Amino acid sequence: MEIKKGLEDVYVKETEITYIDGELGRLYYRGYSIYDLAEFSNFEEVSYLILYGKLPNREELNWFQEKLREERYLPDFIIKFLREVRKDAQPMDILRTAVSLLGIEDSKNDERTDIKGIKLISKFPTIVANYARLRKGLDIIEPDPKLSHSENFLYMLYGDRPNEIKSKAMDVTLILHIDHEMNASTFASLVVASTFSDLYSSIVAGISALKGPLHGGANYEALKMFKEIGSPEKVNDYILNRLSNKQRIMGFGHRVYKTYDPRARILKQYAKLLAEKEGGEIYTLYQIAEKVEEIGIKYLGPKGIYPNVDFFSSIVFYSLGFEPDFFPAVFASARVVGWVAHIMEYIKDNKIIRPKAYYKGEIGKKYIPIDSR
Amino acid sequence: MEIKKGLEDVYVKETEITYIDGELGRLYYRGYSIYDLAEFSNFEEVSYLILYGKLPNREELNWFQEKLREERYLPDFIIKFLREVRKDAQPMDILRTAVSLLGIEDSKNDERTDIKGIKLISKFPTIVANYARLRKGLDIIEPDPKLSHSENFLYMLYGDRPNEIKSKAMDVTLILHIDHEMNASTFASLVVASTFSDLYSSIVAGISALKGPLHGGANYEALKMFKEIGSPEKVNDYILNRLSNKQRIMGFGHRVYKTYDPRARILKQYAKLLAEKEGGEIYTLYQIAEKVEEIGIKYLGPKGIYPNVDFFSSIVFYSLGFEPDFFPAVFASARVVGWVAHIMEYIKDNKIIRPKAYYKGEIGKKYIPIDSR
Repeated sequence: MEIKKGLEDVYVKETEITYIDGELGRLYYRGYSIYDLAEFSNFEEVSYLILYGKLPNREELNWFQEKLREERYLPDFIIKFLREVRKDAQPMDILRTAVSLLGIEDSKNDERTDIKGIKLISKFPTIVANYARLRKGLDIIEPDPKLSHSENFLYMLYGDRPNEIKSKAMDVTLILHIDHEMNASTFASLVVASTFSDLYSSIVAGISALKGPLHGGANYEALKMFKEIGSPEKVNDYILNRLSNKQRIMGFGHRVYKTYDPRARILKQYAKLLAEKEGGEIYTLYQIAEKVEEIGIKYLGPKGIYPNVDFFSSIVFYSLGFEPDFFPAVFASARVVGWVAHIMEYIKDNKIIRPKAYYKGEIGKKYIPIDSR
Repeated sequence: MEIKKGLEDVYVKETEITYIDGELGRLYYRGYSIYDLAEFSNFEEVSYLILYGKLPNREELNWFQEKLREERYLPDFIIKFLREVRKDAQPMDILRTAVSLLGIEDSKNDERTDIKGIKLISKFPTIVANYARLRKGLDIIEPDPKLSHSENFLYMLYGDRPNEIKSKAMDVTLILHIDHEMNASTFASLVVASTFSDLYSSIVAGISALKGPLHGGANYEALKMFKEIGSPEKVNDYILNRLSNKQRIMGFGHRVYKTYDPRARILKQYAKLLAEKEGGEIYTLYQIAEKVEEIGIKYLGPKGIYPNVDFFSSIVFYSLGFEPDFFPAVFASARVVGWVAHIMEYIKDNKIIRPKAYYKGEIGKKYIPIDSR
């Protein structure tokens, strides 16, 4: 008799994958600290950790990143799709459709869902980079099997190998987005998966939810804010003006964290490094951002709202050569690893997710003929 | 502290759209009896009822079925998709992808979500029929704006206008599938919709869940059963053999109905009429089915399991010229009206659906170097 609309404060699964202490500002993947993973690991190793629940030994990881380079190539049909398609399409809708097409082109039904997962995960960056070039009137530049995941992403975007700070930054950035708290998109995945529909279907649902505007994170309005604050001399009137007629500060606040976002803390170092190595309009943006961070923490911090990952992730994505409407799709590249993991975890004891609805209408109405209406 | 995995017995919304009394075998759309709707209404009128919550007057319905014929045409890109695509693709995956593409080709963002809904709903049959022809090596035969929804569906399948019993049957069949009890696919829709992602996204999630094998209804294993029971002399050993080593009887039982499915009762008349008007292998199938219904009700009825809509819907779909792997997609044609309705209803007071997950793992693990592993 109590309608739990929103499912806020209902538990839909147990999990071993990701733990967040929003009180202490702590984040663990399989019980490993995101700080340590950011510092000592990489995308490939962290993905294995998260899919399989433990750090790989040298042979396991070697097998794992072998599958990951092996299947980066898109089939011709979907590549045909990419260059033939409307070029003012939303990159998310491109990603959604391409994954859907990938499902059609896949005919191996004997395949373990994790193997199917690897290959999907490995193609996201190829879809994303390929569309970005095509959109800019350049040409598909193919994945280089020799390269590691994050380097190859930037490779297929630039056409040339990225310098090592850029690919580090890319790698840590993707690591920071692989998984987080149960949400609409991870859950949309699980709903589809719990009917044992195919992996591609589930991931299409994940993307379909993630691109929703109401979805937490994937905001990137923060870059826009830094932009319209012109100088960093201008920042305090801007922000104080915003607060006085209570308007949000982009890249601040969080549904779970009541402290500085550990992902933001980690990502800040790369935002700063990239910016100061670029030196341009983009270094001045970073200067804006510190000024905003400073006064933002001052006024908002005592209410337990601080900068979050989006606050720096949008400077970084920018420095790394992506255009703002690709940001969510690069997010998706990371998060799809999380989606696959949860699906794997959820379907060991599958339960099809079918909630109830409470009918509060009338019944037994007489069917009235249309002229009498 | 209680994990509600499956969300069985959790209410995720109030609703005014559809009411099922599984105890009394009753089914209402907007408080109108499905018996009366089947008998006195049509697909177009029932769709309006369900989208808007009341029977239309002559001007409202006239407007409504105007929109419905106006937008049946698919854009060239997706038609290009259809004839270019793998022809051993699952019709559901075709439908999923096409709807996704439809989203890309749509650039009207100022559009009411119900108007967007009409046009989507009207194109499903065009996608389905077009693929069925192309798959069979025939050619796209375009929608005839002059015709009504259900007649035009069969038209685009056959290439010629269907006789009136066939289009009646089609019409009532689609009516019977527009909406039903909250489930994985309607809910997958709602999860995406509750982030205010676009309609196409939500519907892609709906299809993605509906094609899941674990999903209630959309079974159509019943046709297969009638087929392998050769004569209807053969039926009693077959079924009794099945029951003795407890195997399910296809087209029987239901999660909510503990009586004869009202939709099955209504659909039976058309299964019977179509069959006996065909007279062939397909009339003998129907004879099989009655025999199975008879002994099935005898042995299973006292446990409150009876035939359900799938029991006859698969004979009908068959008689109407569809191949068995198109059955779910014709289902989808109907149900998408329900999906649109629920989304419309859910987002008047939107709440983004983000459940919680309970972490039952460890934290604070020490990151061990890969050689030490």
